[PDB]
Amino acid sequence: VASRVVVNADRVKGTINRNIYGHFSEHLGRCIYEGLWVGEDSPIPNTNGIRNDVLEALKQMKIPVLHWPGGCFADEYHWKDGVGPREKRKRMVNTHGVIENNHFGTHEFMMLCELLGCEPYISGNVGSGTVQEMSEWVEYITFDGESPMANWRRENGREKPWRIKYWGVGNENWGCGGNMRAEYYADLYRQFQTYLRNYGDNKLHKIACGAWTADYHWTEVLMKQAAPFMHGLSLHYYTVPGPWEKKGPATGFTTDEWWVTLKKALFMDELVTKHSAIMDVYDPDKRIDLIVDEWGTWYDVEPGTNPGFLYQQNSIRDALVAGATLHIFHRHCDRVRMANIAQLVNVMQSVILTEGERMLLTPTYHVFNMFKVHQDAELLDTWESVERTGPEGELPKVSVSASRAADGKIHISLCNLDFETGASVDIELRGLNGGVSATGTTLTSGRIDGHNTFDEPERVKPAPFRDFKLEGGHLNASLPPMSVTVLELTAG
Amino acid sequence: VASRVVVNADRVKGTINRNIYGHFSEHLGRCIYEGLWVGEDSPIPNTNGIRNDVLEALKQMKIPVLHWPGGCFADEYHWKDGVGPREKRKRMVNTHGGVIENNHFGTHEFMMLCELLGCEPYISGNVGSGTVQEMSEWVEYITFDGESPMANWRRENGREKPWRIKYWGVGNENWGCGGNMRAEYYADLYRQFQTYLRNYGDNKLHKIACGAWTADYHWTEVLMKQAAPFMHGLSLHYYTVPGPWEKKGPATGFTTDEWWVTLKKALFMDELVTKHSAIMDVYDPDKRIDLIVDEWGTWYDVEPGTNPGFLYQQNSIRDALVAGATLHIFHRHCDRVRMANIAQLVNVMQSVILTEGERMLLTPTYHVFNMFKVHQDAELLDTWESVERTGPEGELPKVSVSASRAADGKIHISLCNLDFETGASVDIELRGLNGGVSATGTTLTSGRIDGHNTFDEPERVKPAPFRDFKLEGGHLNASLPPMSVTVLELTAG
Amino acid sequence: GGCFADEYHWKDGVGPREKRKRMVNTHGVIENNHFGTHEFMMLCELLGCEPYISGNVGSGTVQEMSEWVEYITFDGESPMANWRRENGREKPWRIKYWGVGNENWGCGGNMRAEYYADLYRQFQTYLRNYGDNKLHKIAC
Ligand SMILES: OC[C@@H]1O[C@@H](O)[C@H](O)[C@H]1O
Ligand SMILES: OC[C@@H]1O[C@@H](O)[C@H](O)[C@H]1O
Ligand SMILES: OC[C@@H]1O[C@@H](O)[C@H](O)[C@H]1O
Repeated sequence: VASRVVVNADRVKGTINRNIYGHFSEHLGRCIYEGLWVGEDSPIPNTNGIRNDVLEALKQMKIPVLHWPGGCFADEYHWKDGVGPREKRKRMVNTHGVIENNHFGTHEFMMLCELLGCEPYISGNVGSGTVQEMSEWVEYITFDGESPMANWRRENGREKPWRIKYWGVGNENWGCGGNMRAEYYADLYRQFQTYLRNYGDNKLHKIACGAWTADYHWTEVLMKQAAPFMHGLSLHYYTVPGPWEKKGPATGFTTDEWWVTLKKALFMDELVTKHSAIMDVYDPDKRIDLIVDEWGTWYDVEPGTNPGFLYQQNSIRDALVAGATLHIFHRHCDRVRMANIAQLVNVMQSVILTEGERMLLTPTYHVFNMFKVHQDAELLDTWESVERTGPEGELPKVSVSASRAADGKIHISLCNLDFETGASVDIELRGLNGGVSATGTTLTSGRIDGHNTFDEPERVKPAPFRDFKLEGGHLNASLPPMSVTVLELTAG
Repeated sequence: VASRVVVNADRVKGTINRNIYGHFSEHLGRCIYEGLWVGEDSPIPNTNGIRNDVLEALKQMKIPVLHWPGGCFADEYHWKDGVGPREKRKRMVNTHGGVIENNHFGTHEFMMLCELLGCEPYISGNVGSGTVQEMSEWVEYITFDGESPMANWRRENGREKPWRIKYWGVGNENWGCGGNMRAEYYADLYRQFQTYLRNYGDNKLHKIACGAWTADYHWTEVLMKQAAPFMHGLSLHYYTVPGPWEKKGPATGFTTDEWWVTLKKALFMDELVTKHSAIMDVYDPDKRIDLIVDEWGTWYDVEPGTNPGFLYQQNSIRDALVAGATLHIFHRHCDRVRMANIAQLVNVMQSVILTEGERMLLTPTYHVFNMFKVHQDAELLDTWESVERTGPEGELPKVSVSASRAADGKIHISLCNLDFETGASVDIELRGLNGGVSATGTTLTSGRIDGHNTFDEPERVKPAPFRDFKLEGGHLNASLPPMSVTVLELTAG
Repeated sequence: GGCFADEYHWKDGVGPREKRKRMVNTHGVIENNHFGTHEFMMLCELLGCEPYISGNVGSGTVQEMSEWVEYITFDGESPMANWRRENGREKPWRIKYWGVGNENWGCGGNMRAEYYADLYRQFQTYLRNYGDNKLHKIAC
C-alpha cells in the first residue's frame, strides 16, 4: 500500500515567494530580550548587542523577513520611545517581574535586519496611536531630505535613510488592537494609510489587518471597503490542541493529542481556501497578497514558567505541523505571498530556545532550514493519491510538495504524519530530458515527543536519507515514521 | 509557430455532464409550431403531430435535455390552458404580421416529445404572473401517482402513470420579463414557491432558481446568500450580440471586424462563468449547487423582411465557432457548470435546425453539437496549452482545445481554429498512455467567412473526414483548416 | 394545522359532504375533506370551546382568506354568505381567534421574518369584522 505521486517536472504552477518562510518577533517574554538583544557588553558573544549564536543560525536558515514589534504590543507601542540615546529611552517595569527598557527599538531592529539579510516588516500603532505618529515613523525611517524627523534619525546615528517595504497598518484590531468592528477598522485603515508616503525611492507595501481564524465577514468587509488602498491583507491562525483553558503540553502528550494537533494544523488549508475565495470576488486578478502573519502551535507553558511568557518546548510533532503547514502555503502560492510563524525565540513555536549563553535549535528550526530550498522556487505540478492514517483515516499519511530551484535542481519534500509506521511512496517523474540522480535528508525521532534540550541539543536533527531507489523515472522511498524529508534531484 | 498542447491521458479532472449539451424551445416564432409541432394530419410526415425529419436529426445529435416553455413565455403561461381536449384549449390570435397561440402543444405533447427524443424534460413554472398553488398543482399533475383532482385529470387526459421530472425552474428571467424583480424580492418568492413543489412517489425534483443576466454579480450573491439551502441549481443567461442592441448586425454578409467581435464576446462567457462561480464558492464551497447556463448563443438582427418578433436568423461557420468555443468553456468549468441550453432549438436565434414548410436544414451549429456529442458524460482530461494568438491585436487565441475520455476508453480531442484566414498548426503530446494509439478525425469548415446552409443547398457546410495530421509515437501534429471545428478520436491498445 | 394550514384550501371542505375533494396517497394516507368548516364549527359548539382557525398564507391568496371569514361570519347577502346558507347554516357563526398563516418560517413558505411581516400586513387588511363579530388576528 504505497502512496503514489506524479511530478510534472516541466510544468510550473507558480512561484513560492521566499517570504512564505517568514518569522515574527514580539516584545514578549524572552523573544527580544535575551533571545536576540543581549546588549553590547553582555558576556554572550554578540554583534552590536545582538547575540552571534542566533544570528548565525538564522542566516544559515536564510530568514527572508521578520515582523516586529508585535502582535498585541504593536498597538500599544509608541515608536518614539525606542529611539534616541539608548540610555535615556523609556523604561517600564512591572513587578506582578517584566521589564521594557526600550533598548531594542527602531535602529536596533533595522540593524538586525541588515545583519540577517532579511526584509524588515514593521507594524504601526492604530489602536492607541495617531495618524501623525505613524506618518512620522515612516518619514524618520525613509526620508533623505531635511526635516525634524530625518534630522533626528541622523542625530541618532543613521545618516542615510533605510528602505522598508512591508508596513502593517495596525495589528489584531478586532481584539487587543482596539476591539474594532471590521467596518470601523476599514475606515481607520483608509485614513492612516493615506499619510504613509513613499520617500526617495522607497516603495511601501501596505498591509491591512485581516481576520482571526474563520472570521470571513472580516475579510469581506476589508476587501469590499479597502481593497484599493492596500497591497496585502493578513490572516491569523494558531493550532491549539485542547481548549483555551487547558491547551495541553508540548511534551508528554497522548497519542490522541498527536492526531488532534495535526488535524487542527491542517485546518489552515480550509481557512486559506475560504478567505482566498472571498478575496477573489473583490480582487479577481490577485493583486493583493494574503499574509498569514501568525501561525503555529500554542500549548500550555512549560511547568513552573510564567504563563505570560509563553515558553513552550518543541518536538517532532511541531516539525510535522511546520512542514505540513508550509506545504499548504505552497499550494496557495498564487495568493499567499508571506507567512510568519509565531514566534522566533523562546515564545510559542520557536525555531530557537536560549538559556543564558546556551542555545538550541528546535525540530521546527530544522524544518525551516531543510525547506529553505523552496524559497523563491517554482512550484511544480504534482498529483497524488496517498494512504490515510489516524484513528478513522482522518489524516493523509503523507504530505508532499515539489519545486524547481533557480539552478534547475528539483526538491521534493515529504512529511509522514504517522508516528507508528513508515510510509512507502512511489514517485513518478515526467517531463524530464536527462536521467537524474538524487540525495536526501530526513528529520525524525524515536519518540512522539522527541525534542532538543540545552543538555542534549541534538537528539532531533537532520540526517542523511538513503532508503529510496531511483530506477529510470520512478523514485520509490520508505519514509521513516514521524518524519520530514527532502530529496534533491539533479539532472543531466 | 505551432500551438502546443499536452494531454495527460491518465489524469481525470471531472465529468462533463451530458446536460452541458442542452437545448431550449420557447413558444415563440416557429420554434414550437412548424419547427416541431405540425399536427397529426399535416402532410408533413410526422409522429403523433411532431415532424419526423426534425425528430430523427435531434435523436442522432443525442439531445440530452430540453427546456420549455420559455423564456419570457414561461412567466406568462398558465399550464392548465395546455391540457385537456384540443378544441377546448385556449386560443389567441393577434393580426398585428399575424401570430397564433392555440395551445395544441402543451404538457402531454411536450412530455411525449421528450420520450420520443430520449431527453430529460426541463420545465419552467410561472412565478411572475402565476400563483403558488398553480405551480404546485403542475408538479402534482405531472408526478403524483395517487388519487387527487390533478392526478385524476392527468389520467383522464391520457397518461395513467405519472411522469418523472427532475429539472424544474421556479420562474424565468425574473429580473426582466418575469416581473422586473429585485434579487431580494425574487429570492423571497423563490423560497415560498419552492416550498410547495413536492417529491411525489419516487420522483426527485431538481429545483432551479433564476440566476443573473450577464454580469449582474449582485444577483448571484443575493440568491446564494438568501436561498442556497433551498435550491439545487442556479441559472445564468448570456447572449453573444456583435453590435449594439438596436443594430446587432447580420447573420451573413458581415465584416471581418464583426467576426472578431463576435468571437471575443463569445469568449466573455469564460470570465462570466468564472466570476459567478467564485461568488457561488463563497456560499457553497462544496459545489453542491449546479450552475445552469440555460440561455446562451448568438443574437443577430432577423433576416431581412422577416418579423423581428420571430427572431429568425441564419447560421454560419461563425456560429459553429461560437458553439464550439463556448462548449469548451463549459468543459473547463464542469466542476460547477452541469447544464447549458443554447437558444433556441428551431427557427429561432442560434438554432440547430431551420425549416420551411416540409423542407429542413441542419445548421453549422447542429454539426458542432453532433460532432461534440462524444464529450457527453465523458471524463475531462488534464490538458495544458500554449497557443498562438490571432485577430487584430492578438486579442484571441488561435486555437481552443479540449480532451475527454469516453466510457469505452477512447479519447476525443476537439479543436477550434478561430482564424478564418489561415490554418493552425498544433502539436499535441500525449502522456500517460500504455499502448500505442491510432486516430481518426472529422472537420467542419467553410470556404467563406459566412458560409451557411440553405433549403436549396442544405449541405454547403458539413462535416468531412480529416486526414491532415500525423501521429508519430506520442506526438500528434495536426494542421487545422481555417475557420474550423475538428474532432480527433484516439483508440489505444 | 400546523403545516396543513398553509396547504389547505378551505373551499375544498365545504359543500355537499359527498362531493368534497378527495386525496389518497398509497406511500396509505386519505384526506376526504369530510371534516371541514361546518363540522369544525359544530365540534366547537358541541364542546362549548372557542374556535381558532389558521388561514393559508403560504400557498393561499388574499381573496381566499378574506372570503373564508366572510363565509363564516357575514349575515347579509353575498355569494359567500349565500353559499354558507345553502350548505346548511343560516345564521353566521362567531369567531375571534384567526391565525394569519402558520409556521411561515418553515413548512408555510420558508419565509424570512421581514417578508412574512409584509404578507401578514397585507392579508390581515382584508379580514373584516362583519355584523357584531370581532376578529382577534394572530401573527405567526
Ligand atoms: O504570538 C503572539 C501572541 O498572540 C497574540 O494574540 C499576542 O501578540 C500574543 O499574546
Ligand atoms: O431566447 C429567447 C429570447 O431571449 C429570452 O430572454 C426571451 O425569451 C426571448 O425574447
Ligand atoms: O404537532 C405538529 C407537527 O409539528 C409541526 O411542525 C407540523 O404541523 C407537524 O408535523
